[PDB]
Amino acid sequence: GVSGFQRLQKPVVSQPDFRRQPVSETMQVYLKQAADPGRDVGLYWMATDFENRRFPGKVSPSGFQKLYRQWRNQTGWDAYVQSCRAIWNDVKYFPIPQSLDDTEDKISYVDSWMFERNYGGKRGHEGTDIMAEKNTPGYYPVVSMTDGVVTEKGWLEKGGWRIGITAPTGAYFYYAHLDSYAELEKGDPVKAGDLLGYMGDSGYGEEGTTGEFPVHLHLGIYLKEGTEEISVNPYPVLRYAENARIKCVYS
Amino acid sequence: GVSGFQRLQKPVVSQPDFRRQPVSETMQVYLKQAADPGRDVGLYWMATDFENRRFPGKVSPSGFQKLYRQWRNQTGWDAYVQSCRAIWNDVKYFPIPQSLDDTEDKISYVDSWMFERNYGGKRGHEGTDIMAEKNTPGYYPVVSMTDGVVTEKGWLEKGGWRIGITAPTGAYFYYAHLDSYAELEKGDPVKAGDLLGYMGDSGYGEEGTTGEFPVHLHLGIYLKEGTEEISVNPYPVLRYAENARIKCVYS
Repeated sequence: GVSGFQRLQKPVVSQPDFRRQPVSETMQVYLKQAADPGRDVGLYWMATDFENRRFPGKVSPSGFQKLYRQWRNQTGWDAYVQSCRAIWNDVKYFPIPQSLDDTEDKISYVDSWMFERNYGGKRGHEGTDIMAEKNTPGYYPVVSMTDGVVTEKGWLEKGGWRIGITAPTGAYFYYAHLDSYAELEKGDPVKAGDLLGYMGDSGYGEEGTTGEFPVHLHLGIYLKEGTEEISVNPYPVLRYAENARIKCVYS
Repeated sequence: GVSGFQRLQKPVVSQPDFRRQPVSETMQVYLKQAADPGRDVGLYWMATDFENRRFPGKVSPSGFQKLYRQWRNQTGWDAYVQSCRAIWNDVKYFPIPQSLDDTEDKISYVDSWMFERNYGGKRGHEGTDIMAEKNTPGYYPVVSMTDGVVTEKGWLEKGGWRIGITAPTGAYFYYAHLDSYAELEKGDPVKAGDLLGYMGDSGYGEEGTTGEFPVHLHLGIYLKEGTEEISVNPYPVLRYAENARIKCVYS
């Protein structure tokens, strides 16, 4: 095996088990009530060697405080917990609002991380695809999961109309295949829950191409390691934010 | 465009729009109450040129009976409607039971068809991946969606422990990555709702390999065209069967 101590001696963001974000259902229940979810998930990974060994203590506030007082002494802790908090601590809302009006607001999504990493041609574009129930563009709003600043805005061949928000703890949240944008420009500040645009099917052709694939929001989360932006699995943080849907009139 | 008439002049199973199974939410609601869902979805595709044109009549029993009396005259109708009924008409149950005990029975799945068809290395293995909420093998039962006969049973490198059921209308239902099998052998008859095995994470190595990917059921549906078995999208028929979960004690 490779122990938590050993893992903490090298940069953690590019380690495959960190990128995968392995979170058991026990831990998902716990995280919804945690004051500092990035810290606690980070401690959970250290204590379980990224779910390779059993969790020794109690999955509880006092169990995590005990782990914290130990692990914070480690060289490497500061960078590691900052990476965990960058993913987890800035998320206030799920990216798709719930409907205030009596209108369809259903979406569906799965953890595709292991399918995408192992012979996928999605290299650098790995994330979570949030699928529209009503397969029509320009209908589901997309809101910012976090506070932050608009870092990128425009077309990419493989992302269609995308927008990127850099959140205060340092992660880059990537929203792709939009049908249209909110009134936002690079450099503008955003608050969590603010409109970023509407879910679409844009991409895979020249600028402005639509209709080539089903309507969905592609969500990516990226952390910088050295000069490289590294994708990490958004699925568990999305599950954590599942019941935090901002209420909006769609139509 | 290509009209319904034109489409009906060539074998329909290998046509990309047939394989994709495009079914609007209006049609999904209708299909749950339809006596002959294969017929009615087939008529819907003919009348809309596979959702390329608006549906001219009323999405209702009388609208479909009217379409039936017209389209049944077409050379090609017999083979085409048999293909539609082979996918739709034999499905009595969703493949994952609901729990009678107070135990986790949640699953998640998306329409991955267009993602898999367009530069996917899953050629011939396209289907729907039904993901376990509780990511543990040997826990979720897998039951036969249809009556039929066990046609194949054993290991495949890319399917792990798989089992194949040929349903009475002629489709082959493919269940893959199982952790284990029910007491069944090739040639045995099955009834819809019968246990086939337990959802696993088997595959991607020598016979019996487990643990290389998340626990999920891979479901495929195949129709024979000439000598070839052709995969078709199971997602819409799964959605149709969503509320038809057999009740089982899991633990």
